[PDB]
Amino acid sequence: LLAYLACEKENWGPHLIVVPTSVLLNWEMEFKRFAPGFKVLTYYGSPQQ
DNA sequence: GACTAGGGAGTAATCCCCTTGGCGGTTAAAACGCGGGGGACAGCGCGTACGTGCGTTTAAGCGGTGCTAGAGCTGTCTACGACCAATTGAGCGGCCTCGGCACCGGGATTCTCCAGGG
Repeated sequence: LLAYLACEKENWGPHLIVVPTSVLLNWEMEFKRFAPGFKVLTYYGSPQQ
């Protein structure tokens, strides 16, 4: 769905994926193996980083 | 005068929202440990600034005096302050905003360390 929105429409602005903690890595890998044309951010890991 | 009709209280069933405990998940603050280095402190030397003895004087205590202007108490009155309430407005009790505060980001600016040569 997001890939279709990014291809058919010129809008691929910052979207949010709210997920449980356990799948936090899996999602960023889910379209790493799959469509990699997006820039993914992972938010976790102490205040510093 | 005998019995009739209707509605809010008495009795009761419904709802249902409100919390008592325990337990798991997850982030943040607290807890612990090492390399190394800068702060604490000894050993010491000294000089010069006081610690101390003695001469030679001004000065507080001494001893007394003659009063002098400010301080305590005696009437005495009278201007004023603590005694009811009508008031009626100065101001507080409860609610509704939008704005300054909360707080984080991009950047310019600034504060600090080093391994070398200069």
